[PDB]
Amino acid sequence: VEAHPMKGGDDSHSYSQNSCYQKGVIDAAKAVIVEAVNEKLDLENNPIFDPIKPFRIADFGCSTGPNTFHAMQNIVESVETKYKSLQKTPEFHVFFNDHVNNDFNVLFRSLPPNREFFAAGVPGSFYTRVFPKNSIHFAHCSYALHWLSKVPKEIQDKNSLAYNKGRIHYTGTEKHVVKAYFGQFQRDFEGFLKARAQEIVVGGLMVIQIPGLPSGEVLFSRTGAGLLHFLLGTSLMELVNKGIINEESVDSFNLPQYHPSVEDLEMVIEMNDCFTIERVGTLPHPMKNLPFDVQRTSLQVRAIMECILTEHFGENILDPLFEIYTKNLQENFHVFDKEIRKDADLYLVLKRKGNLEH
Amino acid sequence: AVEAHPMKGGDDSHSYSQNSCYQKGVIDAAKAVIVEAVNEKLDLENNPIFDPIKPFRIADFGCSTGPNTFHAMQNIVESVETKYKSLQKTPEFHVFFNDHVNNDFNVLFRSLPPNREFFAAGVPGSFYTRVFPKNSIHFAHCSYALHWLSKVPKEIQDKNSLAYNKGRIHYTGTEKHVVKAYFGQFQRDFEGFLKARAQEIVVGGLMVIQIPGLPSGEVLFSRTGAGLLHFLLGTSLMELVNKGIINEESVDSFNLPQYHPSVEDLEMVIEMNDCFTIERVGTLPHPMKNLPFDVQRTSLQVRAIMECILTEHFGENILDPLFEIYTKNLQENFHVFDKEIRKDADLYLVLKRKGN
Ligand SMILES: C[C@@H]1[C@H]2[C@H](O[C@@H]3O[C@H](CO)[C@@H](O)[C@H](O)[C@H]3O)OC=C(C(=O)O)[C@H]2C[C@@H]1O
Ligand SMILES: Nc1ncnc2c1ncn2[C@@H]1O[C@H](CSCC[C@H](N)C(=O)O)[C@@H](O)[C@H]1O
Ligand SMILES: Nc1ncnc2c1ncn2[C@@H]1O[C@H](CSCC[C@H](N)C(=O)O)[C@@H](O)[C@H]1O
Repeated sequence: VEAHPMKGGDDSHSYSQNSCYQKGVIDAAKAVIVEAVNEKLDLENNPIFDPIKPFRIADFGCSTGPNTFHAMQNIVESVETKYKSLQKTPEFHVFFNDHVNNDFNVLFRSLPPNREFFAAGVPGSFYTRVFPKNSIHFAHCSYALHWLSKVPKEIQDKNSLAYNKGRIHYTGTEKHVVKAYFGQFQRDFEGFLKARAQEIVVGGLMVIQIPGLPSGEVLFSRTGAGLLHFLLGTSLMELVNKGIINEESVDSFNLPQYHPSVEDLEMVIEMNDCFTIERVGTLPHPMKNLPFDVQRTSLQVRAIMECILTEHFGENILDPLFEIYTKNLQENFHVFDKEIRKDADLYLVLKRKGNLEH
Repeated sequence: AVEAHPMKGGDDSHSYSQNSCYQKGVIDAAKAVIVEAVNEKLDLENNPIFDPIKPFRIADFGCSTGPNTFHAMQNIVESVETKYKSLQKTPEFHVFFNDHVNNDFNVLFRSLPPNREFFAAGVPGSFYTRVFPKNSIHFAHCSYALHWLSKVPKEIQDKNSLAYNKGRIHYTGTEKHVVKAYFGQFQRDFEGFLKARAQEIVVGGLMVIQIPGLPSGEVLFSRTGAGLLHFLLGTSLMELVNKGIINEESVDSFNLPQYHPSVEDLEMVIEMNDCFTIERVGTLPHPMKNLPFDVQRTSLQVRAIMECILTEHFGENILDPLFEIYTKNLQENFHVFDKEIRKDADLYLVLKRKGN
């Protein structure tokens, strides 16, 4: 399965309380949800959405909260509002999906007590089927689909054209490595869409928010995620040159992520042919005109990468890794604060096609 | 509201998952009941309510952490699947695992069988409340959970009442005021459970219940294994009082929120609720009936069940001294458990949700 969930407690080092960026994405996304419900959720006279049956909502890659709760409440409230305009009130059933090793204990223990929906947790890779056919009316996936199901094996192979020596991700400049990652993304995202097309009802909506490439931009390294990753690699190599880890440990380490362009996403979706694209765009993120926060960014990265870094390098690498990291962020403060593209959060609104619609 | 006392989490040698073999035997014995219930009472053929275009939805109420809940759910899926095949249908299955919010769903999820043929979801919440949309469950299951009350009866906590449960932590059956208080709480809780389930289960849907109870013809709960295990847990606590390790008031004020009903107790609540018919009822033949009493495993079984509620009231420093004494007392009562106790205390029900 090759699963890497986020740091799962409720304390200072947990995802719950180092996921403020991904929350701003949700906050700006509320408008996206509301507009998609009002313009594209066809409730009226439509037995697919018969309010005598429950309205079922699923979050794919929900993590441990609070972001997933804000997102789900946004959807429940927008949908409940439209039904109200039709003098109906269905029950809501909300499903929280993540990897089997996600901390569902923490999630369940922090469910809003005030909630007006029934809740369930659904353990399993969203690159597989996790629901019966035709059961989901509204699907949501925010900041999860850039995670691949695995590192492309050819970049781990010393003898491959695509061997990713001396780096932990891609920048856009090495043709063979980028091709390997993009190839893996095509397969994973197609598997996601295939599973969702079976699970989502005809006319059902799916909203996706994903770290991507800003339009026109060809170099992932000129995004914020891209430079952060590049510096993580250079920070690891400094631990190498000090002798604290060997060079093989870094050569063999790679991030299982791809950050697609809008054109990349559109290609896979159109080929899959089960969803219509109702809208694509970018999310203006709320913290955009604040100054770059060197310290807090270094913490957000650690809370994301801790497990995968530990599992490969061991616990004892973290504290000295990220003190080097923070240092490299500071030397690059200008770039992060005034040069890098702020607009790399992409969103898509999809609608599941009818069975007689090609 | 909710006073939740889940079983010991994790998957190590002290966990519920490694110390719940007796509860597994109950499910193993009930497999025959499920098969017969499906074959004779689940009206699949040409019934729009069980339209295999939709999934067949199964819920386990009080599932804990595995593996017992997986065995029960596999048994239900296999029997229902078999019957559908005889009608040349092949529905998908959606299996819901319900327990308290503080249950260890992490352990449960991480130990789900890889080769299952059902979609799975965990549902956190007290089963004395609604936890599913109305009219959505086709088959409900509940094994060794419904003897857990929503709370201790207030009467037995009241120093002014003859029901005040001084120097004891449960009932043996000789104290009529205490027994009446627990039975009262049980009618209220079990009624609330049936009410919520009637809203959730489809017309003709089944509910299968296994519960520790009062054996046929028996009046004294202390004549069951559970009853004697509780009696001796009380006396072990009073030994800690005597040794100055806990004060007497802490035992006086502590009580187990449990009631172990007779069949007649169960029938009375079900008849008054009036939403289910009793299709089958009886006592299970437990597969461990003829094995020798195991002192160490039984002590560990009880700790796995009780550690949370004991810790909340007495503090964790009490646990090891308490179960050192408990183990000694189980050993002193070896022959009673081995040969004298009634072992026919596993009751079952097959209920079917009524029309109108
Ligand atoms: C000590 C009892 C335990 C019970 O013990 C069993 O109770 C049955 C019924 O009396 C006996 O036959 C058997 O010997 C004994 O192991 O096993 C399962 C319980 C639970 O799941 O909460 C608890 C309930 C009660 O706390
Ligand atoms: N294949 C997969 N199946 C299920 N969850 C996955 C997954 N790949 C990544 N994830 C999950 O996606 C989450 C990304 S963190 C994002 C969490 C949340 N949606 C938010 O907006 O803040 C993690 O919890 C991770 O475990
Ligand atoms: N009100 C309630 N709501 C949900 N679960 C409850 C409950 N009261 C007790 N339980 C759960 O019921 C379980 C009883 S132990 C039985 C576990 C499992 N059915 C088996 O056969 O082994 C515990 O996990 C306990 O937490």
